Amino acid sequence: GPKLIDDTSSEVLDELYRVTKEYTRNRKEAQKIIKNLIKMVVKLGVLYRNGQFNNEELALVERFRKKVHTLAMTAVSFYQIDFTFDRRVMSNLLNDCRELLHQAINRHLTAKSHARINHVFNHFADCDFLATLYGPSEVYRGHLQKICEGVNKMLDEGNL
Ligand SMILES: CCCCCCCC/C=C\CCCCCCCC(=O)O[C@H](COC(=O)CCCCCCCCCCCCCCC)COP(=O)(O)OCCN
Repeated sequence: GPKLIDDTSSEVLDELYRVTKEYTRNRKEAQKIIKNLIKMVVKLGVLYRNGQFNNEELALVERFRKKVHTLAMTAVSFYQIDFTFDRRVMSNLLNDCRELLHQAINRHLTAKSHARINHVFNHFADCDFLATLYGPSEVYRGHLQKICEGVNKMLDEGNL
């Protein structure tokens, strides 16, 4: 079949894995978080690109795409412009995405997918994780720079 996640996305996902592993010091858990994120992105993409959503689900998915776009733009801007980062804004955007994803797949998928969604967002939407990622530490700042470079390319190309 075709490759469903491109190289730029894979680099972003790897950097998200690296900050998650730095934050938790649990390589297995960090791998599980990132694999669950990938699995849900792939499932959502298969249903979306092959026209499997009904009208209500499609409204939810388009809302999800708009929220993700806002999240991506905000994440990049909070990295670029000093003294603008707000962990509550990021956490709230992420939890909006979580809820819309739960709703979009509620008819197609089961509790296992809801658990994958919650496992991912419980980590990434955590306010202390976000404040550490955007904080003064050199390791986090270097990874965040790579994340934002990749996200900016995805935004520019139209994939976020
Ligand atoms: C602060 C750290 C938090 C980040 C981690 C949690 C955030 C996860 C939330 C959202 C990320 C998932 C977004 C995928 C949305 C998929 C919906 C749908 O399948 O989109 C379709 C597929 O399009 C895509 O490009 C897929 C989207 C990218 C997939 C790979 C993304 C990996 C995750 C990157 C990081 C997420 C953003 C981070 C923002 C801080 C639309 O297709 P099209 O534009 O019509 O044409 C074909 C595209 N070449």
